[PDB]
Amino acid sequence: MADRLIVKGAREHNLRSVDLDLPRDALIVFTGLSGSGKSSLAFDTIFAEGQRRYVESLSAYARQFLGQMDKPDVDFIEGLSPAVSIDQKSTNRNPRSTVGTITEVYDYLRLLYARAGTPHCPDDLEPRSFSFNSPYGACPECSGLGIRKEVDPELVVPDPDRTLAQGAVAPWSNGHTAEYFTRMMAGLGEALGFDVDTPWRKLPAKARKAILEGADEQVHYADFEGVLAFLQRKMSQTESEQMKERYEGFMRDVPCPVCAGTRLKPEILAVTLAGESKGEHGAKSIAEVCELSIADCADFLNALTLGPREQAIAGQVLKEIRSRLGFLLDVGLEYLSLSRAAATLSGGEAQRIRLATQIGSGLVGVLYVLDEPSIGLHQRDNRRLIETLTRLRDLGNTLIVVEHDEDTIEHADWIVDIGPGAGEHGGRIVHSGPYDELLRNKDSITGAYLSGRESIEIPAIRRSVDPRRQLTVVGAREHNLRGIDVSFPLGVLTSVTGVSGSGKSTLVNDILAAVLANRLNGARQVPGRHTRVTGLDYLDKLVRVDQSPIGRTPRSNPATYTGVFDKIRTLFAATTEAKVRGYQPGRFSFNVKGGRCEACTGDGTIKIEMNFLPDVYVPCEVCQGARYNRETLEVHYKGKTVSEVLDMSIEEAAEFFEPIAGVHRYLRTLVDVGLGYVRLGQPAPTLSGGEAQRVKLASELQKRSTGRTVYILDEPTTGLHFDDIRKLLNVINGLVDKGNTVIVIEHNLDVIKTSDWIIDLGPEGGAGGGTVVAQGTPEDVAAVPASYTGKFLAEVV
Amino acid sequence: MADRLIVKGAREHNLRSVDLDLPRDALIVFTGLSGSGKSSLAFDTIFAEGQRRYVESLSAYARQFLGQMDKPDVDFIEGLSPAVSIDQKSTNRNPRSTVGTITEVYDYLRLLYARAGTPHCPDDLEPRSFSFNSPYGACPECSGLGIRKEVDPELVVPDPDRTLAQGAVAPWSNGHTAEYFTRMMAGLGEALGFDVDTPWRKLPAKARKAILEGADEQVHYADFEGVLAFLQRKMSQTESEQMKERYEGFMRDVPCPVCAGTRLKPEILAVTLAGESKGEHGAKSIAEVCELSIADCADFLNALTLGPREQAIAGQVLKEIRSRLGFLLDVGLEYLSLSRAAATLSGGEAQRIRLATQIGSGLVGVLYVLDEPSIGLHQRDNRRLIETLTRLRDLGNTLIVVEHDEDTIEHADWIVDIGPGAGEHGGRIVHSGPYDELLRNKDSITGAYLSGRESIEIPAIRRSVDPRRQLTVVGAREHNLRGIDVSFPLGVLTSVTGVSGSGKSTLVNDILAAVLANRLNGARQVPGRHTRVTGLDYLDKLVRVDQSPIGRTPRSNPATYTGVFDKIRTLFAATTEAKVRGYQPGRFSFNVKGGRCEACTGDGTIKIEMNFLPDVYVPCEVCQGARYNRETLEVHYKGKTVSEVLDMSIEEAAEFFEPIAGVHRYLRTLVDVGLGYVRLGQPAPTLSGGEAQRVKLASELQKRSTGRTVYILDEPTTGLHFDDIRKLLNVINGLVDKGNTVIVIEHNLDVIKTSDWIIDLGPEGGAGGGTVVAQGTPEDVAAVPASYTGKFLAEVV
DNA sequence: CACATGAAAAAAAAAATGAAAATGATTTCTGA
DNA sequence: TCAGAAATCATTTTATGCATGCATTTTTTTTTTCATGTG
Ligand SMILES: Nc1ncnc2c1ncn2[C@@H]1O[C@H](COP(=O)(O)OP(=O)(O)O)[C@@H](O)[C@H]1O
Ligand SMILES: Nc1ncnc2c1ncn2[C@@H]1O[C@H](COP(=O)(O)OP(=O)(O)O)[C@@H](O)[C@H]1O
Ligand SMILES: [Zn+2]
Ligand SMILES: [Zn+2]
Ligand SMILES: [Zn+2]
Ligand SMILES: [Zn+2]
Repeated sequence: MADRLIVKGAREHNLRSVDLDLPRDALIVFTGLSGSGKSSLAFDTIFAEGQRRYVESLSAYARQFLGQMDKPDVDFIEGLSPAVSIDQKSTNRNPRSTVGTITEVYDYLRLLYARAGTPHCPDDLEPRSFSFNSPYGACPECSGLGIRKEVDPELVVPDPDRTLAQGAVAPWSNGHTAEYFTRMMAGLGEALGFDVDTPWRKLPAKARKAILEGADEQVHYADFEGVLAFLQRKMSQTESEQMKERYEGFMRDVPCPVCAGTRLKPEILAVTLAGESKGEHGAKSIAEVCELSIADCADFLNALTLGPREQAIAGQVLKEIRSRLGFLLDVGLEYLSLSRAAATLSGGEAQRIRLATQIGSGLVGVLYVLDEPSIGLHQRDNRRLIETLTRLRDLGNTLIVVEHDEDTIEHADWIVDIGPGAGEHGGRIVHSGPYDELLRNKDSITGAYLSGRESIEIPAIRRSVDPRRQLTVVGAREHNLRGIDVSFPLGVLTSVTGVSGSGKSTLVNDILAAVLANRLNGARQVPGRHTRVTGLDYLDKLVRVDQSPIGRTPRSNPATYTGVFDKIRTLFAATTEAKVRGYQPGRFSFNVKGGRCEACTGDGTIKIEMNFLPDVYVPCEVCQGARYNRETLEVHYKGKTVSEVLDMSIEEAAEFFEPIAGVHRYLRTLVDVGLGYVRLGQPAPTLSGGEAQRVKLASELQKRSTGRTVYILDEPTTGLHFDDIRKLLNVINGLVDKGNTVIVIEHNLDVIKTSDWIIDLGPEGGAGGGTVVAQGTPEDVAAVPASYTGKFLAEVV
Repeated sequence: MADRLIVKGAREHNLRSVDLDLPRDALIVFTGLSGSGKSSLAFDTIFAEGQRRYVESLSAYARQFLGQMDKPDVDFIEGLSPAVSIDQKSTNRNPRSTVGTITEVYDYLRLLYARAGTPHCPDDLEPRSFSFNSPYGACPECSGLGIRKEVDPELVVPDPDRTLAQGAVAPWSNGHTAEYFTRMMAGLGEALGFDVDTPWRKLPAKARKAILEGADEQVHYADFEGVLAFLQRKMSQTESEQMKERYEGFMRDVPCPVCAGTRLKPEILAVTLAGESKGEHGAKSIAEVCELSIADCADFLNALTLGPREQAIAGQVLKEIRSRLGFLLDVGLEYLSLSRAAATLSGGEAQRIRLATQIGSGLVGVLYVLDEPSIGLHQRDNRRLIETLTRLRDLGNTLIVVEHDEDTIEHADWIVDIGPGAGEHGGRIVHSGPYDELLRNKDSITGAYLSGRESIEIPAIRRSVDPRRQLTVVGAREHNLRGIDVSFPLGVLTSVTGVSGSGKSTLVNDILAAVLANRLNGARQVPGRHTRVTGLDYLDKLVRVDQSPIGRTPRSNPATYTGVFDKIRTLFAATTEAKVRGYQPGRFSFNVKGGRCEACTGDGTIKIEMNFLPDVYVPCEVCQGARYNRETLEVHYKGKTVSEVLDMSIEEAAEFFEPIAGVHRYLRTLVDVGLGYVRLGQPAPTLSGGEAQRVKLASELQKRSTGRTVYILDEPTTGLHFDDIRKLLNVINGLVDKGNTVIVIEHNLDVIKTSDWIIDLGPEGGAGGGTVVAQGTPEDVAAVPASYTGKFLAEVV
């Protein structure tokens, strides 16, 4: 039999013909610098091949999915299994989905109800009758979805004073169909008996109601039967995602009036299945059980007393649900509720849910690849996560974990360290062993950090906090928060930590950040349930930095986004050759017709279509991917063309441009963040989320913040090596020293150990928390016995 | 670790709470009668569950997947693995697909040709450069397809002597758009210079060419691109296949003029890629290699000479390709080319190709379930199959094979026998052991056959061959055949045998079948390549029986197809209650408005739609699925209703209707074929190929043959137990006794030893075949030592 | 040799079916 | 005097919608004949 996984000729991305041998059915941990190719090897070439060699064998669909899937550049790979990837980018927005269905616990719940449900109104019951995704179970009106769509009145009609013929409403003034919309509302004017030019404000209330409801009958070759009607047929006739989001933006959601939002047929509620007993006490229904927390659900299902004969059938189902819920608890999601919609889950929660359902499914002989699983997970639960991972490995499953947590190491049977360098000089394997020679290795950065040879030190002096200038939020009651008031210091670095589910995301993202956005930047976000936010006068604008791409088009790259490519172009025009040939600074851009080529249109890669194949990309025969015409390229600034300057890495860019302080400051900041490897020409869509947030904060560090703005950060250590964490801390401290305020949500022990202010939320996640357990400097927060974060901080300071 | 597979609560179809325990990483063989539940237990509830469990974790889809797969009715399944099914329905139809691409051998062959592709007389070479599925390799002309579609101007026009005014060309008469067609072709006649009313033959040849090729004139102000161009754009603009193969049916495929079939660019093809060697002499390019047989290509690859530097890099590539081709040979596809299109492959060939690809991939932990694999495989290769099969068992996988071949058993680690009967009274488990208890099991039919307790008995007397009246094909030289002449005796059962790929199917299904059909039934099929067929006048018609379903609509039924339902309805109308109520026979049809439920329109179920969900069917609420209104159902002929009669099984109905010989004959024939389990009202599309085959046989048994018809059958033993084979043999004997001739292409030695004439084809398949090695009684061929069939016949006759 | 039943087709009948949004480039005036 | 925020104009990409349909095509259903026994 085969007990070793052997790869040879992995030439993909920055890897240089990397070959490796791994022990099958063992815990393997990948380590390396961000962008060193660790994720390229673990996900893009190993997982892709393991998945492709399986799905290509599937007879159904007559064709492999994802446009012939993809083919990693491997020479010879053997010892694989079917490959399953668990990463945050697997989240989805399917309305019918819930954590009950995703982890399949809902199906066993339905089986238990079918075999063990009593009507109890003062036998014809099947599991399909409890499924809200089945005609036998759904709410008749809500179609099994516990929501209903109601159009936002003020959003669709922001200006009621303009004439109706203008049609300033978005559906009436968008695209070539705006004139057609004018056609049908002009026809409806005579069809219903109202003026086609009267503004909404000047229109009678009944006229606007009749516009809302619409009319009938064929009027003039076309039909119009209401605003709700044509919008509904519009998302039933979608072609563009932009129209999707534009029209769903004002699509308000209300609980189903008949099913009370429980997305179930009213008869199939406790009216049919009140047979459940005990728990906290009394009976329960399927909707009520789904609405419980996971811990509460498991506790209730443990103590139910449904009767002996009924138990003879229900015992195995109860044991199965018990094991699934035990898995979910072990992963650390006791605050979640089985009825929670899939759309309301963060990336870390989605990853943890996926891992829990995988360990519950019982699949054996499967190769798992996992992104950083501890993201969004507090340290106090990390150990319990590891015991889960090994448990999965105990089912005969090979594990590959791309994790930089120290505790996950010293536990993996095998460690592979890549990245004797960051980018072009980091695509080599530097270690492959049982963690022992890692601490002995010399050129292994991860080994240096783990051994204690190199470490992030606690700064001696913490920035002083001034109580006079603080940003205080009072009356925060959204979700789990218990009506508390919290004071964020201004001008310093403050971090808010706590167990998952405590309420840091609610307290920061959809309460404080929304208020700051719509009161400083003039946004329109819903500010959640809060009473007051005081201290805003000290600031001028808020910026929140996330993983969203800096640009959705190939026309955007870090050079343009940072606002440095414009200076490069002006320098190129300033070159004597460009001056004598009369070249404007704009021409040197790949977005204006002056400098591009007529085939690429500046894109570089043209499209090619086949009869039965998805489109493929191939460089233009003129530019050879240079995105510029020959006349543009023949201009030399310091002996180099525009293309070479464009495609060079950030490091050699900083080595370049030395006499020009302007661009050099930006390039130096980018290097300081840790983006030296990225080429200036790298398309924005290709950049990862971590690199996106890093370049965002880099560009923000430079433009004279003058100590007035505030910055909001989600977990910024996601997918970051220790050295990357050190760089990001340096940049954050540099930003704070300008006088601004930086608030970050993070579980990393180092970042919160080097912060100025610390806010610890909640004794536990979910209903057990939502308060503030300790706040102050890291030193005195480590002295609070009630804080788990303080407990972990005690031994690090 | 887990080393067992456990299933509790299997309930698909006739399976009743099946509990199963199997050893993992072993060879497990499922046995039972046809339709006894083996297919449900293997494919519908084990493979389906495993594949669904794997793909549900995949993030490629938006959880829609391949139409949500299905949810098998199983209480619990433990120890599963990602399941891959090697089934007959894996017929890939993609024109890009070829046997090279299916088995990935083409990939490594491209890799080798890149690593060692010396430019010959006339380094800038990449693996993708050789692929016809990429623009770097496919030619501009045919886009790497090898063919281009056209049509001759004769087959598309059925009535050349008839005017083109009202649609002389076949597509012109379809739909009300015939007036449109007349309008543009009359506009074309206005300026081009032909007449609307002039028929095809009277039309000037210039007009004939110009209407097909188009003209540069504005006709109905719109330029005309041509008949062929117009139809091509019609097919490219339509996605409904069922209505469009009626137009692409009459196209003819012509090789690409520049590609000359080989679907690569000429520069990459052979101009600079002819740097191989050969055991015989000379060098060959990739097209020649892909054109070779598998054995020729393999043993040529054993003889490559390139130089030490090239060997140092190509050693592993050669090793992998050699191993893959060795697997392919061992499965038994020696005759097969490496460039054969996936469309032309038969079911067995594709199944064995998938098996070879699976063993070549080296995936570990996969749960492979395999339908009957030995179909299309001669017995002499069968042993070599098992050794290949065990190889996968020794790759760390688990094998489940539904089988009845004696040699495949006695090698399986585990054998499970299910379904003592094929009906509702059959689905169960009767044995689960290592072939030892099976031969000792008294109630197991499979064990009874294996132990020799009862078996197919050799006929005492073979029906005499009449030399005067034989159907002789002379000049049959298609494919590997060499102009041989074959004599089929008339009025006796003959079986064509031989090694796989001997040319039997091209002889019978291609040469003889097409000639017989176009000379007796009036079809227009291409008769293959031969010189003459004589002895034809002794026949009157040809009846070919295959697995194609008897109608694709739910209105179809076994009773309706066989015609028994008309007599049933007339009998129901003949009842006193129907007479006094004035009910016509049609009142008992679920296809007219008289008696069917109008809500159902007779189908007995309704379709319910919700957003984000696929189609669901639920029984009609007033019909209760009975498909008829209450008054029609009020008739109580012999105490039973029409729907009640439809629910009765064929055997139960045969017990019923006994006094009515007109229907009792049909029911008795159906029972004797072995269809006693299929209920009368079973919808036609829900019957698999076996039921269609056997029902067609039953119907043709009672067609008043008068001894002048000829039946040709492909392998009928496909998925048949020994007892089912015996029943089919009895039916075939009855059919022959009427004076008809039955020709069967069968590798199953049972029907060979029961046959009355045997024709053995080819010493070895492929280029070594095309000859006649023996013909006559089974004793006569068994006497010949050069016949592989005779060698196995020696021990049975 | 009438004849009733059982078959052979044929026609018939009907059920599908076919210009806004949204990052970059440009200019200004604005501050240090 | 010179380097930047901020507003503005381009691209470039925008979703341009309607209403049929009267013929075929494919099954079943119904009928008329039509040998072939049959007593
Ligand atoms: N979109 C939502 N829908 C329903 N409940 C939510 C939602 N967001 C948060 N909650 C609840 O509010 C509580 C606070 O959780 P949250 O603040 O998201 O945790 P964290 O701060 O670790 O992200 C949780 O117990 C959760 O159950
Ligand atoms: N479409 C085709 N293209 C090329 N060669 C073919 C094709 N069809 C058949 N052949 C050749 O003719 C032979 C036909 O053998 P076949 O009748 O399939 O034997 P069997 O029925 O036992 O498989 C094959 O060996 C193959 O080499
Ligand atoms: Zn509802
Ligand atoms: Zn170009
Ligand atoms: Zn070609
Ligand atoms: Zn009905």
